[PDB]
Amino acid sequence: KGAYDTGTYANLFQRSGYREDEIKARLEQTWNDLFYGDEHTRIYYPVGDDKGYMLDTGNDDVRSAGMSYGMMMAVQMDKKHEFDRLWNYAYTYMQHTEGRYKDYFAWHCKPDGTRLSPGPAPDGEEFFAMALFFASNRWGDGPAPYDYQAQARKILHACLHQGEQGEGDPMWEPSNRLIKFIPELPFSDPSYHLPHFYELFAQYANEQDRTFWKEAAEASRAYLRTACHPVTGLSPEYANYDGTPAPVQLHGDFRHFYSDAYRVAANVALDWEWFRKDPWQVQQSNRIQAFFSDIDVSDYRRYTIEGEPFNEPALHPVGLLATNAMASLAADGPDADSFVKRFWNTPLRQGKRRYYDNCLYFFTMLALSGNYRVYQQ
Repeated sequence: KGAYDTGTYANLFQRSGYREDEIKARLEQTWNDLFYGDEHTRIYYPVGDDKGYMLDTGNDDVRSAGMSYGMMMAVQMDKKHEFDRLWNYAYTYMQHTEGRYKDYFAWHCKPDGTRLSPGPAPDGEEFFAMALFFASNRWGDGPAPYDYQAQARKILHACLHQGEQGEGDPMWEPSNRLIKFIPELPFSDPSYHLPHFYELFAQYANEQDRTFWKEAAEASRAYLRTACHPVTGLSPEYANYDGTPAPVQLHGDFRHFYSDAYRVAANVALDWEWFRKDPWQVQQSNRIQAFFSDIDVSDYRRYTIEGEPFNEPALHPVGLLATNAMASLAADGPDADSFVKRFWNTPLRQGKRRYYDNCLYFFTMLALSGNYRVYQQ
């Protein structure tokens, strides 16, 4: 049975031999460096009395995915103040109050809150909704905008019914129950697929949508089986609804294993840890760890999903090690302990490109200490 049914979370740091005190301190020190660390390490920045943002340091903006990432880290760590500062910023500056994107969030803005593009990212919305459901269960609803449950339900309403409310489109294709790359375009991004979160949406969302979310969870597990390479285990950044890599886009070639697709291995690992529903998840985890066992973090590259390496180095190599180590939740092969130990001796990234590395790093630190949990009731 999964951790959702048993209430028991795998502490793989402790299984690998590390002491419970070493682990709780490492995790408290990983939070302290990210939220209150120095200029070269921190990614969280407080604003006024009641707002804060997660800075994408590489791109010098604030992204709906980062905000929603920060809000999940905060509710997992029982840090309501940082959560509420992040949620106020997202609510205040990013959420649309009218138009084709009503109740969606602008995917990026300037740190002062100036929208740079109204284009939303389903990535962000599904994470805002899961963190807000968790905040409600851990802390309980206050006045708007901190009526966490109603905020979560209103986002997931828009995600399924935007088309009916006017000239907009939903973030799930109703025919196949699959999340889209953006509302307007007929393909997907495998790293956006979170069957584990849809399971909990099927419990906590508006009653009329709960049957849909259950089918979406079932549908996303099937999808990831068609999207992930059967030999190497690598997925493309953008894929078609049939799981083949999506055509080259005007903004770039997303058919290869890069930044976006790293989150897949971690997404698969946590669904297995929570729900134990698809045994394929174990072999998928075994495959990606098997693929990367012989490769140094500093030698990580772009790869075709066929394992063909490019000359180009990975932009976020600590992010990729983090997601490979997270796959140890599902993997039971000969490389699982190596990745847990490797991860433990990897510090936080510093510098200009540290944002994505350090987010993925932290979710792995949570999950490998047994601290990425479902908060119920």
